[PDB]
Amino acid sequence: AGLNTAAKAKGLKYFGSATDNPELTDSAYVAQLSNTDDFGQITPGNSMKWDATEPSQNSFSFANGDAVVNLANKNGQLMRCHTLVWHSQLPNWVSSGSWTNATLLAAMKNHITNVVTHYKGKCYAWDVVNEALNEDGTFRNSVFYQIIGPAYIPIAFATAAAADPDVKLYYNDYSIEYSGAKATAAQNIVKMIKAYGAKIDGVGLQAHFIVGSTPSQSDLTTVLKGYTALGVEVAYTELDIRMQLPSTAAKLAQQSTDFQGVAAACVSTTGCVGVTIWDWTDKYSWVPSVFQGYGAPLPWDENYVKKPAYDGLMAGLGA
Ligand SMILES: *[C@@H]1O[C@H](CO)[C@@H](O[C@@H]2O[C@H](CO)[C@@H](O[C@@H]3O[C@H](CO[C@H]4O[C@H](CO)[C@@H](O)[C@H](O)[C@@H]4O)[C@@H](O)[C@H](O[C@H]4O[C@H](CO[C@H]5O[C@H](CO)[C@@H](O)[C@H](O)[C@@H]5O)[C@@H](O)[C@H](O)[C@@H]4O[C@H]4O[C@H](CO)[C@@H](O)[C@H](O)[C@@H]4O)[C@@H]3O)[C@H](O)[C@H]2NC(C)=O)[C@H](O)[C@H]1NC(C)=O
Repeated sequence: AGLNTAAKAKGLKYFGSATDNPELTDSAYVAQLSNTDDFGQITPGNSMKWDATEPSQNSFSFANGDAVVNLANKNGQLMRCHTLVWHSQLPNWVSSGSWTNATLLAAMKNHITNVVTHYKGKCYAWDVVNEALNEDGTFRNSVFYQIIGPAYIPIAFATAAAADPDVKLYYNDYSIEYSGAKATAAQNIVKMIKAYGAKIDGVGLQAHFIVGSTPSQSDLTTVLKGYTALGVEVAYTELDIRMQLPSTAAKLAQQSTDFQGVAAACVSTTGCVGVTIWDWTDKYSWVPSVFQGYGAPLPWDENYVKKPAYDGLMAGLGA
């Protein structure tokens, strides 16, 4: 019994967790990350991003990404590979370049081909393009969008497909999990990629939610079905539910209800293949350093002890 065994019993492919290389030297941490009752899938939190894999142009660095793949491979866990094209965690040579459409397109395609070719056969899915939308659903004015225009999105997908025809190609974003301008625009990215004749298999819903402000199970399910109706699969890719500190029994209970609704929405949607939490212990959560006054976002606490959210997840997975 555990999150992943429970998820597979309801026809999900996995329940999984992100991690990061610095944490792999923590033996108690790695023992629980390697617990396949709870985790059947791993995402590298940083070591397959552009700054990590191509720190100088045409100079590729795969050791840290390969370390996470090797752990998943030893444990029998699926990989989600993350992420090819993103405005954040670009190396200096991308962000500082004097580019034409032609020279940035060649550099983007070369990044994708090299990284996807290296990981061919290793990934369940790639987050091909990450966070291409503004909160109003217009295109984020990244260097890719400014220099190439909207075509950079389907071109990224087509370039990934050519290098690895089998991996599921996902568009990944946050604040697309509930009805609004951004979710509508994420549907429209699915439609645009297919209009270009390029392949998109999945929508990745980050699910960085807030305790007591989490969308209802019903609102989440409506949005999941809105994507699956377009002939793609879906997954919750980076689930965490950040609480206004300090922690209280009431906030931990609300967090449990919030997590339970996310898992239950996925279980209720044919085509929702799985849930990945953005790491699993509060000790290593990205949240407190980014969201002032927020924290304690995960189903285990900073001592690797289960919080009520672990039970809420198990209930939402119908265990
Ligand atoms: C850098 O270099 C690259 C590589 O050379 C350049 O790539 C080109 O980029 C073009 C877009 O900038 C892209 O055009 C698109 O092609 C796809 C696929 O079209 C083919 O297949 C379809 C379907 O079978 C067929 O109908 C076509 O005839 C083609 O055979 C189209 O889906 C796209 O269509 C959308 O956009 C056009 C153009 O929209 C702009 O201009 C209009 C009118 O002036 C304006 O109203 C609009 O707001 C835009 O400013 C529309 O006319 C279409 O109706 C489509 O619009 C829908 O979809 C958009 C999203 O894609 C929505 O934003 C829009 O509201 C609406 O819902 C489009 O024609 C080329 O395929 C691509 N070429 C290659 C070789 O990859 C790149 O431009 C260049 N960048 C720069 C900055 O120079």
